[PDB]
Parts: sequence; structure tokens; C-alpha cells
Amino acid sequence: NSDSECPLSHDGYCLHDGVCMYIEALDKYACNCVVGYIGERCQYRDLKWWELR
Repeated sequence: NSDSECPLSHDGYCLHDGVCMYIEALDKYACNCVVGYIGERCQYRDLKWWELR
């Protein structure tokens, strides 16, 4: 479904960008702020781009 529609809330649920995407009628939630904040719901490191990748 690519369900990431939670407008002002995607950036509200989280911190330094906030993005809500994983649900998919599975009630999932991956919250991916920015390459510099990712942990459970974006708050640890730049794992995504620099640290791990």
C-alpha cells in the first residue's frame, strides 16, 4: 500500500524530521527522520547513510 500518510503527525510522532512508514494494514511503524537520527523512532546516529552504510 506504501502507506505513509500521517501529514503533520509524521514529523510530530518523532523528532528531527519524523516519517511514518511501515503500517500497510499491518499496523507497523518505521519512523525515519534523517541520516543522523535513527533509533526505534529516529534518535540514534547516522547509521542509515554514514555510520553503517
